Amino acid sequence: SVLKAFERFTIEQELQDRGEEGSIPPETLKSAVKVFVINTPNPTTRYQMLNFCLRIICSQNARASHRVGALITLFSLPSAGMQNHIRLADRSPEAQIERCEIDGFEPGTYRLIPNARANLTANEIAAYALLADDLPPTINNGTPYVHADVEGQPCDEIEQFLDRCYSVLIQAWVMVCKCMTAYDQPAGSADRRFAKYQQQGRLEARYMLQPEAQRLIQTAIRKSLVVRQYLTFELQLARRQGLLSNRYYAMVGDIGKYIENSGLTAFFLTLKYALGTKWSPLSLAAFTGELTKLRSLMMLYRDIGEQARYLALLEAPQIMDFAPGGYPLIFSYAMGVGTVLDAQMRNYTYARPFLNGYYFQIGVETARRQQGTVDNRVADDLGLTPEQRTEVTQLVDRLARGR
Amino acid sequence: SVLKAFERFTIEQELQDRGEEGSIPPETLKSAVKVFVINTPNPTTRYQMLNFCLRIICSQNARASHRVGALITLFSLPSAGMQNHIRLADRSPEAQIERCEIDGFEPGTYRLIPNARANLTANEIAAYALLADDLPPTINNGTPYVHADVEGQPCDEIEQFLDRCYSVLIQAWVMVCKCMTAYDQPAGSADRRFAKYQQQGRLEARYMLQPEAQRLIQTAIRKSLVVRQYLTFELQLARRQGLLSNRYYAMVGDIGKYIENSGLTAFFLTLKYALGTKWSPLSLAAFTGELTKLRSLMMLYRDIGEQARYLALLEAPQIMDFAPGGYPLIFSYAMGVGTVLDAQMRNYTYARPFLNGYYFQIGVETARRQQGTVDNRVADDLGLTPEQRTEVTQLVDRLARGR
RNA sequence: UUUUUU
RNA sequence: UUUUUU
RNA sequence: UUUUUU
Repeated sequence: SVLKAFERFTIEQELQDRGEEGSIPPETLKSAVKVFVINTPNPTTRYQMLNFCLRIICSQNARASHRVGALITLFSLPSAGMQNHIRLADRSPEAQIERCEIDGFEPGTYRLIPNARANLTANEIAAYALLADDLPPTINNGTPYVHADVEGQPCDEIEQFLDRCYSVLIQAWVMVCKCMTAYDQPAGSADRRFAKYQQQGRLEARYMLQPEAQRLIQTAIRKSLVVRQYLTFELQLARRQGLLSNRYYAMVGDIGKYIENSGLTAFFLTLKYALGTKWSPLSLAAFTGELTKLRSLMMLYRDIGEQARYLALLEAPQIMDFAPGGYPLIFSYAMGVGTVLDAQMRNYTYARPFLNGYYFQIGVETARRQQGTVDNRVADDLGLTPEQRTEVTQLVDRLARGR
Repeated sequence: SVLKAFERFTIEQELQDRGEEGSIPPETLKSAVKVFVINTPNPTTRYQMLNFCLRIICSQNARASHRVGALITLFSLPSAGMQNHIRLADRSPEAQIERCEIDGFEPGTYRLIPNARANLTANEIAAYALLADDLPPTINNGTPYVHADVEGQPCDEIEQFLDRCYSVLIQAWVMVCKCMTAYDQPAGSADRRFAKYQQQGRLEARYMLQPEAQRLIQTAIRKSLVVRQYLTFELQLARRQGLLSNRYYAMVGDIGKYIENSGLTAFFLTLKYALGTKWSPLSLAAFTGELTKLRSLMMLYRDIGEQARYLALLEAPQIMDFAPGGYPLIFSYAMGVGTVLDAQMRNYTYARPFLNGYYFQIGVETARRQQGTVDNRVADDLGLTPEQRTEVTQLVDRLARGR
């Protein structure tokens, strides 16, 4: 009937060439961003570079673009040829890299030596050195390193530098998974994930970061889109990798696994919990108007281009389509099943005003009732007899006590 | 029988070459609209330009065309090369852009310097400067900025300008979604949507707009078709974009998602709620005379050219075809189901005089009765037994209390 | 005719 | 809109 | 996250 037309209509509303678009945007005011490169593998140079960039991260009065450049440098230090990695950042718009080359710091504290190919102004060095010591008062020692001793210690061996740099890089990395989300919340979530890598040994607690620097890195990550684009490509490259790999990319991918779906949490939780745990209510003939939306949304996520696993991290209009408000009722039902099945999900926030309490209570009661609705054509694969089905349901009822 | 002829007839009534017409209209009295361009990326110049345009927005005695030009300039400031964007506005009729070029304001408050290529009259500068301070008495501080301090503060760095300009642009943008609709209503709807972006951080509350300026922008958007055409292309371009994008177009698309279907609300709500939630009544053999109309309307919306998602925003005769009055009875039924299922829809207005109360009450009773009409050939995909169907219906009945 | 919602 | 979890 | 066993 006309229902076929309605279904094709609803899908067509969701296929307005939104998924794949490999085109540039109209040009926009860029930001002159000054970035520095270390061609030689000198470990002392890169160590001083890491310390300098971390200083600039906490530079209180620094220009935003200065923080962007310091961040991009930081994320690019581990690379052998930093020229190539610096090049990749420019592949995105909003990138106007004033790529500079410094063979190394002067024997002064943070005084710099520009190289012949890429030079700068004397006022540049003066302002950068001024920016080198602007540190938050809440931070106790001048260094963000909590141990407050290693920053003084040098390293002339590539191995020691690699360990220190990897540790600091993962320090910064772990904060990404909470970028643009629950920033005002103190570090109640990352420490578990951080401590895991710590006792994995692939992290070092002897070189760790103070919480204030952590939150400053959080702020810088949110404020600067350039670093966001860079983190995207870094992670996209990491995923495509095989088993054998270097230390750094291996760690990056390992953390990125659950870094990815930082958003869509409502969507993923809803889809999983509802459309999987289909006991009683999913067939109601009143959820169709949202099931069509859900199917279209799945098609969207498949045909975005596999980058959708980073939609929240890359603030884009697609989230507005991936919105629970589009499908309030199935959302209510899924929240109902989740608040019963998991224990941690109880700690999750579901304060969307459009939520229908009626369907929410429907979900809760279905979860606490249908526990043990065995009978399926799938169930008969095991071959159990109906007497066995009754036995199973009764056994569930025995432990149903303790509510 | 003849019924085939009737159906083809009714569709043919709806296919009079109404959908796609890439042709110009007969020429009409245009409006000399004076617009200004800033080729250099100077941030102070563009900041002063933004302040000036916002002044002219609230210019009480200004010529309508003056407000049109100020608006178009405002919407075009973020672009790198504003020449190109100014060119696009002229692609529509009713566009007679007196495109002017000003390298920057004079050291006076708002005194202007025209450039050699595009000059004007001295009386032009005099009148524009006079128009610069005409401000509504209801506005407290001279500036529309509620904080009333940043307008004095300068900015010589492109980043600061970009942040300020984006914030102001979204300030203006969010009011578009209510253009030509519920204008007399105070800002009871936009604040939720605005505050969302605010705590998204992509907006800044430190630079926000007073409600009077908001309503003046509303008025200007309604009165001037040129800005409407410009907003259309801006949004049409935004939609076709891919994942990676600049800040500004990303925000524009993100808001435009639900900016789009600003009209057809009756149609979309009706089609969704009725033709989806088909429990009892949809098959009645008395809704056919409107179901044919509905199918034809769906074909119209598909074959308009995907721009139909902006039919209300682009006041066009097609709305008169997309009229509930064409299909009063299915409208009654859908309003009936909606007033039961959603809670917010209760706040919606459905005061069309042609509404049949009988079918409305039919819809209401069907919604409150058929809740839980499980049995479908689709329902059997889950494989539940009729005993399970009775269990589900009874369980719904248990929570049916609380009406 | 247009009036919520996300 | 975004808010756990691994 | 990883923690026996053969």
